[PDB]
Amino acid sequence: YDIQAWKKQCEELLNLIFQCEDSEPFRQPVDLLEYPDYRDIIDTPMDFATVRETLEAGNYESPMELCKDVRLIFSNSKAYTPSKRSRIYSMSLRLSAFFEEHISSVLSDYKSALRFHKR
Ligand SMILES: O=C(O)c1scc2c1OCCO2
Repeated sequence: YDIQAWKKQCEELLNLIFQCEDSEPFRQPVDLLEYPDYRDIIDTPMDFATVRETLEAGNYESPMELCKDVRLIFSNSKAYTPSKRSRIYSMSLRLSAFFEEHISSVLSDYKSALRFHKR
């Protein structure tokens, strides 16, 4: 029932993601010199360093907000990919499964703790 526990749990999950080779294309903002049409397809770029910095700045109020930004990294990869068999998109799918598998309990514990607070 710790309402604040999600933050360190998300920090640790981000550390695991950064160690994962599958996160390499997503660690920093997509290089617009390497992909000049990126902003023609993608309205809101997102990457893991931006997620970590937002968390560390105290700019997420809940793990659901962090989850929305991480999911945006994956949906941007899906929208930008020229193929569902592309290398970078395939890395995003594996990383998304890993993230969803690990974020589930963080969200559940947070929601449980908030419900206990409001009881
Ligand atoms: O070049 C590709 O196949 C892909 S698939 C997703 C991407 C990307 O390149 C830039 C980052 O997002």
